[PDB]
Amino acid sequence: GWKYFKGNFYYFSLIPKTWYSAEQFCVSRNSHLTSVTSESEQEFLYKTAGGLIYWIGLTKAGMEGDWSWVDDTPFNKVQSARFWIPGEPNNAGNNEHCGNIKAPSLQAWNDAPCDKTFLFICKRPYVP
Ligand SMILES: OC[C@H]1O[C@H](O[C@@H]2[C@H](O)[C@@H](O)O[C@H](CO)[C@H]2O)[C@@H](O)[C@@H](O)[C@@H]1O
Ligand SMILES: [Ca+2]
Repeated sequence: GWKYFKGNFYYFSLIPKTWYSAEQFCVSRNSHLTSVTSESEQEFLYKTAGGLIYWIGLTKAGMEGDWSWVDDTPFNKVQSARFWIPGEPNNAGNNEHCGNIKAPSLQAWNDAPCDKTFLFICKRPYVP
């Protein structure tokens, strides 16, 4: 059930999990919760999500609470600014340290508590 886009396969889960249990599922399938590195990938993801909320690979790193990608893609604060929902990340309840795709818009991301359960998206490279 993996979908193909620009050199990567993506798995849109049918069962919801916490952010970390989701990541562990992806890891068990030789993948990671997805990074987002272009407008075209953001568009593929939010369009495919079809208005449902999915965990993606966004999570905090370092003392300073900087956002990062679990697949180790360097996080580009400048180039990613256009991808959050207006007002996010807002760090609500001082307890939102993971990120999901929420709005079907280029401005799609929300920060949410890592222990909330949502559907999730794994990303696996194709290696010819
Ligand atoms: O408004 C953005 C905000 O939405 C969600 O927070 C909840 C809502 O704002 C609303 O239902 O009020 C709730 C109680 O105060 C609040 O929890 C979250 O998805 C949050 O991450 C987001 O920033
Ligand atoms: Ca939030």
